[PDB]
Amino acid sequence: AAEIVPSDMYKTGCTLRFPRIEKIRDDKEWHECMTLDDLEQLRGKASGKLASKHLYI
DNA sequence: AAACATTCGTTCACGTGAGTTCCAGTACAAGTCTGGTC
Repeated sequence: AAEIVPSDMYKTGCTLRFPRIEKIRDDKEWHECMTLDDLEQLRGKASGKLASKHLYI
C-alpha cells in the first residue's frame, strides 16, 4: 500500500491507500498475523507513509 | 608378347550457406474491475 490514512469505516481507525495483493502466503499460519501494536508502530514510524528508506546504488 | 600398377574422368553420398513460410515471444494500448474519501 502507498500509505495508511485515518478512516471511520473500519475498526482499526485506519485504512490503506492503493492496496493490492502481492502474494497469498501458503507458509504463514493464521496466528502469525500482524497485531494492532505493529500496525500502530508502522503508522507512527514515518507519518503513515509506507516508503521510508532510501534507494541505494 | 603378356600381366600388373597408375591415372583419369565419372559417379554417388554427405555436409553447409542462403531464401522462404510459420509460430512464439515481446511491446504497447485500450478495456474492465477495484479502492478510498469527500
